Amino acid sequence: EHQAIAKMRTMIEGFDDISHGGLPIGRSTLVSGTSGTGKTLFSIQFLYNGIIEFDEPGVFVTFEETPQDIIKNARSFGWDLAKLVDEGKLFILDASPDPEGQEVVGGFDLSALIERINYAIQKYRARRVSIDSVTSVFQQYDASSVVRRELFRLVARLKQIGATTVMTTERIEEYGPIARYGVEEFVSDNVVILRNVLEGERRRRTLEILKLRGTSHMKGEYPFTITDHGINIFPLGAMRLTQRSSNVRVSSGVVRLDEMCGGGFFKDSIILATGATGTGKTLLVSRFVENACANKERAILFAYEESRAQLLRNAYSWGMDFEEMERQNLLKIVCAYPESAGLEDHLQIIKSEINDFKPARIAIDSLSALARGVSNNAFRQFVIGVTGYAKQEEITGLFTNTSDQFMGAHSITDSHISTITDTIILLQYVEIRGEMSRAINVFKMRGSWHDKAIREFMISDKGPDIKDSFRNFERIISGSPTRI
Amino acid sequence: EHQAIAKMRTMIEGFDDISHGGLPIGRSTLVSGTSGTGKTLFSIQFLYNGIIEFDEPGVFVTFEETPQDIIKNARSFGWDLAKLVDEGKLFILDASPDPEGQEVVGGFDLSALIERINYAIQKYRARRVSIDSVTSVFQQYDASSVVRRELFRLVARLKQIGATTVMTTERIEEYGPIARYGVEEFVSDNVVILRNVLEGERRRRTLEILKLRGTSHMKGEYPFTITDHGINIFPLGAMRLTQRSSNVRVSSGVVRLDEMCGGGFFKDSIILATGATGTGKTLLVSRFVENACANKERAILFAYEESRAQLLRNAYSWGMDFEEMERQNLLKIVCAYPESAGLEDHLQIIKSEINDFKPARIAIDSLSALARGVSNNAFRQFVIGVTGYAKQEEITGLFTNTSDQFMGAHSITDSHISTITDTIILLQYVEIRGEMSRAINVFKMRGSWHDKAIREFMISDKGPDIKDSFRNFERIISGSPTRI
Amino acid sequence: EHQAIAKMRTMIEGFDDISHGGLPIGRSTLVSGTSGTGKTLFSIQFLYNGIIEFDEPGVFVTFEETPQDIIKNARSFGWDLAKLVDEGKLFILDASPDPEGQEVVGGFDLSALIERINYAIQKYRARRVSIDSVTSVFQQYDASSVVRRELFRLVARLKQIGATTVMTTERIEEYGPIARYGVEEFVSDNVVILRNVLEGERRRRTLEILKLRGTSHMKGEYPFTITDHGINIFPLGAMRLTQRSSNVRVSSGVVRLDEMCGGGFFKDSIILATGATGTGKTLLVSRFVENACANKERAILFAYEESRAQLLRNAYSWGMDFEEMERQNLLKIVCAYPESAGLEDHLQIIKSEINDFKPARIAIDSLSALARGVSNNAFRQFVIGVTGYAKQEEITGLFTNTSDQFMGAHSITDSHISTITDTIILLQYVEIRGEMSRAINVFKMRGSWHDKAIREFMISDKGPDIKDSFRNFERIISGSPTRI
Ligand SMILES: Nc1ncnc2c1ncn2[C@@H]1O[C@H](COP(=O)(O)OP(=O)(O)OP(=O)(O)O)[C@@H](O)[C@H]1O
Ligand SMILES: Nc1ncnc2c1ncn2[C@@H]1O[C@H](COP(=O)(O)OP(=O)(O)OP(=O)(O)O)[C@@H](O)[C@H]1O
Ligand SMILES: Nc1ncnc2c1ncn2[C@@H]1O[C@H](COP(=O)(O)OP(=O)(O)OP(=O)(O)O)[C@@H](O)[C@H]1O
Ligand SMILES: Nc1ncnc2c1ncn2[C@@H]1O[C@H](COP(=O)(O)OP(=O)(O)OP(=O)(O)O)[C@@H](O)[C@H]1O
Ligand SMILES: Nc1ncnc2c1ncn2[C@@H]1O[C@H](COP(=O)(O)OP(=O)(O)OP(=O)(O)O)[C@@H](O)[C@H]1O
Ligand SMILES: Nc1ncnc2c1ncn2[C@@H]1O[C@H](COP(=O)(O)OP(=O)(O)OP(=O)(O)O)[C@@H](O)[C@H]1O
Ligand SMILES: [Mg+2]
Ligand SMILES: [Mg+2]
Ligand SMILES: [Mg+2]
Repeated sequence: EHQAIAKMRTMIEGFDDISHGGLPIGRSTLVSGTSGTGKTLFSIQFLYNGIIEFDEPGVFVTFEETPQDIIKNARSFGWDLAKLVDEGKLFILDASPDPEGQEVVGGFDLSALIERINYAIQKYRARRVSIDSVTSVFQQYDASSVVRRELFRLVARLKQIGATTVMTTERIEEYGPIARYGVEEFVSDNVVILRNVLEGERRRRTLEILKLRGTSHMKGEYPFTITDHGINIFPLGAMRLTQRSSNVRVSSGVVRLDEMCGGGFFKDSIILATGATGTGKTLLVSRFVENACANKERAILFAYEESRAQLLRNAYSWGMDFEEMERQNLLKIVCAYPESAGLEDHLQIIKSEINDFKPARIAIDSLSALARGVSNNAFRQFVIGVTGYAKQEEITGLFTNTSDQFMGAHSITDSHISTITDTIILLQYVEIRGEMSRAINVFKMRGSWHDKAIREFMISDKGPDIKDSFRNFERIISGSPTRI
Repeated sequence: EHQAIAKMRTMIEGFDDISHGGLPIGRSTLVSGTSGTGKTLFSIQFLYNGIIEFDEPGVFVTFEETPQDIIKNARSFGWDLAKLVDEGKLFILDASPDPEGQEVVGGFDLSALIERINYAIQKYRARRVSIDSVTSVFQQYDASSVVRRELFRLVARLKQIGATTVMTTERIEEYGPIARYGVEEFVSDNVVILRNVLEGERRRRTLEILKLRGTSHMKGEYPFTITDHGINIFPLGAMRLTQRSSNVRVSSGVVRLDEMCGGGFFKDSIILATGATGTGKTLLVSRFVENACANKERAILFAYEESRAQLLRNAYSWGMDFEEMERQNLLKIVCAYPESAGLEDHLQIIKSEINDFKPARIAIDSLSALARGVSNNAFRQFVIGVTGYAKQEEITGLFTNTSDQFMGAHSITDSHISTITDTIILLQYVEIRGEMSRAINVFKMRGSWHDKAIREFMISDKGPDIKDSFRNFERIISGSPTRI
Repeated sequence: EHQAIAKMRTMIEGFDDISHGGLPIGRSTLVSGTSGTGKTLFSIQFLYNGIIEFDEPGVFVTFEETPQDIIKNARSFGWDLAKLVDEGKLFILDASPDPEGQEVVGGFDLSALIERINYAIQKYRARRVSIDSVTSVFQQYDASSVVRRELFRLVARLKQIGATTVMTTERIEEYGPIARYGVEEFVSDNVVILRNVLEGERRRRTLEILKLRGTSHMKGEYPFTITDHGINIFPLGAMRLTQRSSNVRVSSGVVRLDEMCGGGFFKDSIILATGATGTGKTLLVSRFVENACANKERAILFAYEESRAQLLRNAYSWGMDFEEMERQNLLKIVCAYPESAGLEDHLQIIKSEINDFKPARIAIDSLSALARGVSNNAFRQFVIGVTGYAKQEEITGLFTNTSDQFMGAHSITDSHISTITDTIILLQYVEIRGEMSRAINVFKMRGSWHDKAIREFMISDKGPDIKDSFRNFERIISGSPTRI
């Protein structure tokens, strides 16, 4: 074969995008990580998908876990391996030791096994093979040099056999040596590292393709999750800037606002409402969500600050009934503390919720709340994620941000996101005659003309009422004006 | 001889600049790095180029990878080694063990290997030799002392034969010892370290020539990329300050602007448009791009904030049709998230795009977007990169920058680039009578006179209209003037 | 000289200052460093200078490099050891092993070597001795204890013989133990450490004299460079504050300014021009340069922001022809990116350029550019260097500094250098009636009276025109004054 490297799809969501096709065929791929990083899961999901998506039988060699457990555990993801074993599509080669035994059986079985495996490969016409914890085999009494030969032998034979393999290795340090003996790294044709980085009492899983001899792939780490559907990876850096854009308009839920936006919000756009606490972002959200229901359209409200019940109370006090919105199955409220999960998990929950409800509009109450603790870079990555998904999905999105300081705020967002959003609505307190009045302002709109006036507005039982600007004032933006 | 030490070109883009001529002839060069750093690639690219550019036969010794694979993978770069083997220009000397290994081979092989290597060198009249992973050989059961002799022997013999060799070693820590045994460094006459530094979930490939006994070379790390054309290194610190400069002018796409600049931008210049989001940099960029097509000249718009579709919707709404621009093959829009790659990659993609399209004008919408996450020094290095490349290429370039704070901004650029640019255009909001108006100002122009007025400007369907200055105001730079 | 120990001069530039006279005679000096730090170069230069300057025969003991290579490599610095070996002034003692060898020899050889070296020393009437990489000798299979005895033996015998020796050693960590076996440090009389510190992708070489039993010396690290002339050290802390001072005046190239400076700049003085980008520092520099040529005097313009071409285009646009300046051989322009090298290198390049051109005036356009990345302490050290050299050299110098923030800048320099400079010229933007006007100001002059006005000035084709002060304004320094 005088062509480039050929890959085999793993069908593990996200992996084939990072690996630019999947694992290189006929070659072994090393997948190491610390305890509980999801090595086993990867190898199994690798075989399963093979069987279910291309009817390519698979051989699974286990050195520690028992075949019963490997099947028992797989049920966690709704995997019935037991069935595939019967259908002879999957064969679990039990290589685990027994409660009793002897010693001085070094490369003895390393050679016998290279046969026992060759046997099952031929017997079931296997295309995919995964060896779980080869590390544990020579974890009997060997040195780095002895380990390099045994691995090289194994890999080499499997390569002759032409099987595409995935080899599991354990590590002890999240950023230290790639594998226990710091030898596997160089012996494998392909290296995949699964990390379960701590950092601030939170855990964050990331997968990285260190190398793939002969082809290209995406570099660095990528967050992923382990759910009821296995390993889910998000190639946030793979998302293309090819979002669809239209001139269609939609309402904000506030007529006067719609006018200021020169005809309303664009369907294909991301809106940001910024302001100190109390300015009324949460109000605009409510009103934006209600407007989608008034037009019998589905909308989701991801609230990260108020409870399900409180949102109702406050919404009802502003008129708009959220009760009905839910019954009519037009509005879906989520609610969860940012601390209840990492950004990766949240991002996913947001996605799935969107898939199981086909929203036309979406509102995330307080992006700034999700920014708690997390690093600015980990956050921006989350914003680009949710932002983009919504964009390429034709879903109009309204996001809320509470600035750290009321009055005087010199920047729209503290996290610096205003450069990622299409429309910016700015709410601000204005001290006038010993009183705290409000003001609304369409800071920017990429497609429309929008009003440039800073209009004061009040809040009542009816909702928001946008009045006039403070034409006779100076230093308004500062918060503490000066009448001329 | 009675002179310094002659070098041999590797023709590896960039390397010969870093090494002040290439590898020292008749000596061996140690190239080490962690797994997946590009050791092999370097060693092969060294032979291949030797063959293809000077018809200098090469011997490739391999201790782990199979000859078939080595040829297989090289295809990844449109490398046909199998052909060169036939033509007897390249000889792959298989030194790898067999699936049925045997004990103690740390002496027979050394002299036997050299016999073979020597044999092959003589047989094909080899000029270049590269041994891949000498590390693996004594990775049988040896100590630093035993390792030091064997290497010394190997290097010495190769020296006698007069072979200019490339030796590959593996590491385990990106900044720990230079090679496995902490001995190889001192035995080699030349040392090259390939690094694949993590840092923030991203990976950065660098190359450093630690030492070359007998001559000079650039010091420090240098970023490089592995592409379909192999290793590509950018000696960003080797670019000379000898850019060509002329008095030729060019339009901005805005006539009034051109007036304020004393007759338009200089062809040989770098312009920077700074301002808060919404001020209209993205507009000035469009008007800049269009003006290049209206004069039937090719221009590239590297957009890192808006999608391809959006840029078109907003552009049409400002008049100017981007659609036609593309068909006429005068305008090329790229678009991509800054998170989709590291600066090094981006820099390259910008370059290649420039070479395959011979642009006259280039505009990067938001350098400030590419500065996300990345360190300031890494960023400045990128800026100097794209900036100088444009200057020496006679390409007029317009760059965008969004200041983190609207109104009050005390510095032009948060990243501090304004000292690297020729002409600066500043956009800023001005609160006037409860309204958000804009202002445009030619902050500086190195060769021209340019207007000193801070003119207010509106934005319409037609585009940008630069009106008059606020002669009757004070503290305008601040964003909240004081009418007088 | 009040020092209890007789020293021998190395003639290595800067070392004898650091060592307070050179290497103690009849004693051994350990010189250790990581790979590629300059150990061999140091030891060779030590013998070479010994032969060329004092006709002191030298014996060079090599354990790894070959006598041919040592001679071949020395040609890099234009030294012909081969010639010296013939004349019988230099003897290279080959102690390296052969590419056939065995096992066991690092002991009696220690006695065989001792007797060998004593032969050479007696035969050539040697006075200087340098043993390159003694480390590698017991790098056969020894423990810390065995090493200490062997070294002590060697050292001891060398002392009896009366030879002044230089012993080279290798280290693995830049700041870890002094030498491999952590035993050499205490056995030697003097210890010198050569470092090659990374830090931010750049490499900085430093030399330190840790100890000298019996005398004093300069403490700490000192930056040095390896050039075509070998090791070059800069004892930046050895520079005495005894610069010559005169009342002689010189023009700035701008008559009005000269008036402001009470009759022009002082010949013996360092001037600082600070202001935001666009203020015109680059202009004043040009005019400062041109004026030295108009009076048939040589001047160097070190530019770190503009290309050689651009400087010319802009200079011509301001009248003054730089073309002629060069031809007449009165003006020399350099140009180079600050990223093209570390401060140490830059400093040295500036010095050499000054020696090979005997300038009367010098102008570094933008020190603030050389401050990119580098640490403030490393920067100040650079400024004190260039500044001091200039002073003791009767060379007038004009340095430029761009402030990170236009208007509002509360400090003259962000780097805090203004305390090192004699005369400070401040340029700044003044918002007046919706327009950006410039203001020039002589902030301070140590020996003169100077004008205290903050005059506004305009820039034309003719150049800088200094007009009058804004007497009817308040808050001028603020950038946006108030008309009273
Ligand atoms: N349905 C599920 N939903 C979410 N997480 C799950 C589910 N099932 C298992 N997990 C998680 O996945 C992990 C299982 O790891 P796995 O057995 O795949 O291999 P490993 O941790 O890489 O290696 P080892 O064999 O040492 O455990 C556990 O840490 C567990 O918390
Ligand atoms: N019935 C009501 N009548 C008049 N004003 C109301 C009423 N309910 C709430 N408000 C006003 O609205 C404000 C609360 O606004 P809101 O729930 O919209 O969110 P927010 O200001 O964006 O964010 P946060 O959760 O930080 O308060 C209060 O400060 C109050 O002045
Ligand atoms: N066409 C290509 N485009 C981009 N990257 C590629 C391409 N081909 C290979 N690569 C990358 O180059 C690397 C190959 O490294 P290489 O085989 O040259 O040596 P190494 O990693 O230094 O040592 P080892 O022999 O242990 O792998 C892989 O990490 C892979 O991602
Ligand atoms: N049809 C239009 N009519 C009037 N104004 C418009 C129109 N389209 C866009 N605008 C205005 O232009 C602004 C957006 O400007 P632009 O796309 O040029 O880039 P920018 O401000 O430099 O960067 P950013 O991407 O952060 O907005 C909006 O704030 C809006 O007021
Ligand atoms: N003409 C020259 N100009 C600038 N640098 C040079 C020149 N010649 C050699 N060098 C540099 O000097 C260094 C030589 O180091 P040297 O041979 O003196 O000893 P070492 O590095 O301390 O020890 P080792 O014997 O392990 O190499 C190299 O790192 C090389 O880059
Ligand atoms: N022919 C000219 N006529 C009028 N003004 C000019 C002319 N040439 C240049 N200028 C002005 O001088 C400014 C550039 O100044 P200059 O080159 O002196 O250095 P600088 O401001 O100190 O530093 P920087 O390199 O950051 O610009 C421009 O902003 C412009 O207003
Ligand atoms: Mg809220
Ligand atoms: Mg934009
Ligand atoms: Mg300048």
